[PDB]
Formats: sequence, structure tokens, C-alpha cells
Amino acid sequence: EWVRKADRAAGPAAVLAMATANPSNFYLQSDFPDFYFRVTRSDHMSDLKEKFKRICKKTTVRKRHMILTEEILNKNPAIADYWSPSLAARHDLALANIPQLGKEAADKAIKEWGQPKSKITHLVFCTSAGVLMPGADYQLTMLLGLNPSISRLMLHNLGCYAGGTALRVAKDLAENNGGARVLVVCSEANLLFFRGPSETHIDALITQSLFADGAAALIVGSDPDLQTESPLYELISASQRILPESEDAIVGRLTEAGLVPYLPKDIPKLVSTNIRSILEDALAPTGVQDWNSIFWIIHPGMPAILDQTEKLLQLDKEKLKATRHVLSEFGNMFSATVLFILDQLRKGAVAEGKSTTGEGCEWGVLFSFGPGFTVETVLLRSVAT
Amino acid sequence: EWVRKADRAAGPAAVLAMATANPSNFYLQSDFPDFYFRVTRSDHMSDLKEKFKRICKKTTVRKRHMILTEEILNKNPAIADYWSPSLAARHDLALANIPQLGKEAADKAIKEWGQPKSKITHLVFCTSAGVLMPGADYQLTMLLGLNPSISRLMLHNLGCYAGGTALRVAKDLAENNGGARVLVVCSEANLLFFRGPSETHIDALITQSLFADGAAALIVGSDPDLQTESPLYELISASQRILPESEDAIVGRLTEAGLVPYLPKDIPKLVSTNIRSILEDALAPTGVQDWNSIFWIIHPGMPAILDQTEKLLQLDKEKLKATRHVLSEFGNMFSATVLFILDQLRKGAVAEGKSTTGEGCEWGVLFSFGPGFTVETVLLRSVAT
Repeated sequence: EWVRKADRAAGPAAVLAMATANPSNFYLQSDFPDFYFRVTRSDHMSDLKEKFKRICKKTTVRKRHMILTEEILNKNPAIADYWSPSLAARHDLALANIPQLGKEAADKAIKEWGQPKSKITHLVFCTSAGVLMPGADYQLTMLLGLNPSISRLMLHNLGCYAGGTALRVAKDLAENNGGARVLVVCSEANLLFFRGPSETHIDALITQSLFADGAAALIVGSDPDLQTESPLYELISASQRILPESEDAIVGRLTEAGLVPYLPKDIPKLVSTNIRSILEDALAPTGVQDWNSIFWIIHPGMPAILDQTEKLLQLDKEKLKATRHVLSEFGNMFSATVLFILDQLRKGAVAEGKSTTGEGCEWGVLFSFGPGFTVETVLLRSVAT
Repeated sequence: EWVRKADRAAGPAAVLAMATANPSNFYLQSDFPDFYFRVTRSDHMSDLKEKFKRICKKTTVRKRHMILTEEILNKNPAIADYWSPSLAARHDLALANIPQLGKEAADKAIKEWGQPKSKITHLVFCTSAGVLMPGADYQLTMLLGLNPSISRLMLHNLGCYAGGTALRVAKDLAENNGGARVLVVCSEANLLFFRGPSETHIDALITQSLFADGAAALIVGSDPDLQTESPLYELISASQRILPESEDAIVGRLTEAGLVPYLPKDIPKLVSTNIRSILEDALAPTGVQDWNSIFWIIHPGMPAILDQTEKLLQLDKEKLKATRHVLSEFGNMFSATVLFILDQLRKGAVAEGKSTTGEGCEWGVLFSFGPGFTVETVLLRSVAT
């Protein structure tokens, strides 16, 4: 069967531009334990400091960018406390930083896109760094001077899987509206999760070794004008799933002291048990049987999950090179991380001179996860270079 | 031009079922000032009590349903304080009430729909009553036993306009996915806004006279099976807009004591200045020139806006009957209110025996507003009864 266009778009949603941004301030992971235990004014609990240095090394993280400097923490000592009333102070930092960080990435993505920002018709904006009313989707619309009649979707506090959510949402917006151009911005920071240490709570300590700050911006649209627009990826399918027997695996309670995490269940084992059937469900319409003929983007929120997935599917240990690079160079930037990885993978494909934006492969899978236990899966199709 | 279906849907998104729910506990507005100033243990500030009784009368509200009973407030005295650390306690109440309230409305809407809940493929869930990780979208999916692979969109703290946002989102989900059935649930409560009085802050006092609790649930899908499904409305267009010169008109800061509002600009004057051009922009593809030949749903967050819009467009004073009924009987239930009004309008059209679900008219406009200053506009088309 066939129907007229009317107002809808013909082809699948395509990623037409991507860019990233980070706060200028960064910390090297080798220096972080000394800095962390100093500024949280917690040098005495030396056994925990030794635990943190062991934890920090096995993250395989090299540096992380952070809004929170020593001076800012000194002007907001409640943030450095393990648990003190500090939500308003964190949200004042989110208001001064999160939309601005999203604008730095968006400006670069619009620069690569090359079209007037007046053609942007939708904005999807995700952050777990601060609940603002009006949201950072509004603040960005004002800072960027986007059209006042843009269709916005503000996604607060979905957690680490919201990178895939943002693509899943943009896919339906672009494909159902002719001429629609969707600005996608995940702007993330540890502003709600940062806190001092306590031997009573080690879940919080592990999160202090990984979470970092950064923004990723994308332009998504269907039916590209192939003269002025150059697609990088095609969004072919996008799905969400709650894993069986995963109740309360990842829980973040928003309190007077910010976001406090809770992680009872063994997350690597949940992913390992379910990863294969999810992936071959996503690959079902492609005709791919060898898992090494596709490109890969896995949310590196737990580095062990990269290792066990690599060995379980017997991946070529260069398949996750882009994923491990972003992890090492930036840490876990919440929902932005998998879009950082999509960008690094694109740049490395161009750099090393492969035939496709997907490192020489045609098909690729993007896989992120978070509270639920929730998995977002996106099937991507590369573009010849 | 024409394209094949593939996986997309043919026709416009239609509302196929709606239902509402409220907490059992309610307060009559005539009794509220005495109850409010007693339980906030603020009887001494008698001048403010007289202000509150004047404010409460001109709301035209008769009763409001509230999770917060006298006993619950007594077990959480920080909530009754004007400004005390109480976010965790409010969020514990949201976890015990908001998904459950959404399930009461959803069950009724699924009952009217008549199809197996296994055919629900998407869930859109809006609330400003509590930021939960995982969200109330997840909790509802578990309580309802919906498919683990449902595509969810959790919308936290958009404010009062999220009723139109939820329809705008559901429209693209239903129209771009063949066979998709979208459960839409706005479950709202004053859990983050309730607090005691302070003569220093009268914006907070006015909000205490209007905000109330309730949930609305809808089934939205394109291409109805006209044997087993009966459309109630068609979602023809859905747009969002930031009003000019409205910076910081409605602001809600999420603090250690919950949500505190701030309302400097004159909201009735912003709406009055812009209402007509927005409405005739929405009506542009219909061919309607007389504003009394369409049915009406206006978010009654400020009752004065109903009066000034009525007189500005010289409406028949029965056009807003459904809108004023929900206001009087339930108060301002945040994003759920305009869906309550859509339901009341449908029921009254059937009751009084009109020819269309839109009170005998063909076209109708749904109009809600919130932080931005943001306006959501939905063009609806009724169905013969």
C-alpha cells in the first residue's frame, strides 16, 4: 500500500551532524583520589582512600572534565559533604552551566550542518544534572536564538540510557514531519551526584570514580538535501526494554542533598544474560550473523560490561576502540557518552580512511542502559565516505 | 507524491479512550482556609488568613482532591512548614501514590478501549509531583503488567502545559508506527508545591488555593479498527510556542523544600495579547472564522484568563462550560487538567445528546500554558456520535 506525503517525510531519519563539548576544567584520574579526598576534607579516612585509588585505576579512565573546581566546591561546602542540604546550590550551578554547555556543542554541530538555525524545527534535550522550570531546553532556545515556535521535548533525569532515548524520540519526530530538523542535545554533569565519601556507602564512592561532564549535539532529519546536507548515519530502528528479574537494580533517589545512587543487583550479569538476544533482535532485519561485521557503541558506564560483552560475543578487540577511547578520555558523561562515542567512531573512520562512517561496516548497534533495568537499542546504518 | 506504508501508519492520530482518577481524600474550598492554616500550624497570622479566604473564593473552585491528609501532614511536619528540608519525604509520597493514581486512570481507559493491554506499544507519562529514578513510567509499566519492550517517554516537571506536550508526543508516535497504541498518562499532585504560608511570599499562597491532585489516561492510535475501536477525537495539529517578551514569567525552582514558584509578569496579559493570533494560526487549515463554531479546552490554571479570553473573542459563555466545570470540581491538576476537560466535554456531549463528541462542533482547540512562557496548542477534530 501507499499514501501521499501530505506533511510527513519519505525516508528514515538520518544523523546529519554531530559535535561535542566539555567544561574547560578537567582532572587526571591519576591525581583524582588526592584531589577528591582533600577537597571533601576527608583525608583521615585513609583506608577508604586506598579503596578509591584501587577503584579509580580499574576504571581505565584517564581524565574527566568537571564544572566543579576546587574554588567552586569551596564556595559550596555542602556539595563536598557526603550528605548535606545542597540541592538549590547544585541547581544554581546547573542553570549557569548546563544550557551553556549544550550551546557549545550545538554551535559546533550547526556549524558542520551548514544550514540556518532557523530551519531547526524540534529540540530534544536530556539532562540528569538539574531539574529546571523552565528547562534547559528553554534556556538553550533563548541562548541559541532558535525559533520561538520550535517543538521542544525536555527529558529530565532518565539516567544513563537517555542517549538512546533521544535518538528514539528524534527518529519519530524527523520521520513524521516533512522538512523537520531536530536538534538533539544531551548536556550532562555530575552536579547532582557529586558528594564526599562515607565508608558506610561504597556505591556512592564508585560513582565518584566515573561520572563526568560533557555535552553532545546532533542534527537529525529525514529526506536530506544531498547537495547541502551530508548524512553520517541512518536511524533504522530504536527500541527500549526492561530486563527480566531486574527490579531495583539501578535506583537514584533525588533528595535534599542531590542524587544518591543504589546498586544492589549485579549489573554486568544482567547485561551478559540478555545482551545477545537483544542484539540479534535488533539485527534481525539486516541479515548479519557475524557480530564482527558491524560497528559498535556500548555505553561504558561499567567498564567490566565492555570486557564481558567483548569475550562473550568473541569480538575483535578493536571493535570497542571508539567506546574505550571516550571512556578513557572523558569518563561516564551520563546520556551524552554514547553520542560522544558515535562521534569518535565517525572521526576515526574518516581519519584511518575506512570506506564507511561505520569503520568500514554497513550496520551498527548502539546500546545504552540505566534505571529499570532499562536498555535502549538503536540499529544504525553507515554512509559511504 | 506517495510512499509505501512499510512500518508507518496511514491516518492521523486519534484519541480512542480516556478516563480520569483522583485520590479518595478531597477538601471543599469553603473549608480549606480553616484546614490549611490549622495544619500548617499558622493560625496566628490572621491577616494572611483573611487574604487566603478572599483568594480562595475567587478561584471559583468548589473541591480539590489531595493525597495529603491531616494525618500524613502530621507524620511529615516539614511538608507543612513554609520552607523546611522535605524533598525526600515528598518523593516517598510520590513513589507510593503517583504511579498508583496513574494506574487507576489507565485501568479505566483500557476498560473503555476494550483491547488487550498487550497491544499497548508506547507509554507517555508526565508528572511534576516527583522526580523518580526509575520514573513513574517504569513503576506503572510494572503495576499494569505492560510489555517489557514498551517504548516509554518519561516527562518530569514540564509544568502545567505538559497535557498538550503529551498529546503532541503521542501524535508523532502513533502516526509514524503502524499498529502503535500509545498509553498517555498525566498523573499529578501538589506533593512538591504544598507548603505553609508566609506573608513574605504571596505567590506561594495563591498556588495553595488552586493546585490539586488527579490522573488522566488516554489511548492514542492511528488507523483505528472501526469494529473494535471507537475514536473520540482526532489529533490534527500540535504545536508549542514561547510567547514574546515573557522571560521569567513562570519559574519553579526545585529546592531542598520542594518546588517554590515565582510569578512576576502579568500572565493574563501575556495570554490576552497573544491568544488570538495563536488560535487563528491553529485554525488556519480548517476554514473557520467564527470562534463560536468550535469547541474549547483552555487550561484553567488562572481563572481570570478564562474570563478575559471569553470576552475578548466574544465567546458564548457555554463554550467554556466543560473547562469551568473541571476547575470548580477538581482545581488545577497541573498537566492532567486539560485532559480532564477533554473527558468532561466528551461526556457532556453524549449526555446532552449533541451530534459530535465536540458538543456538536467539528473542530476544537486545546490550549495550555506554563513555564517559558510556553503555550501548547492542539487542533482537534470531533467524531459523530
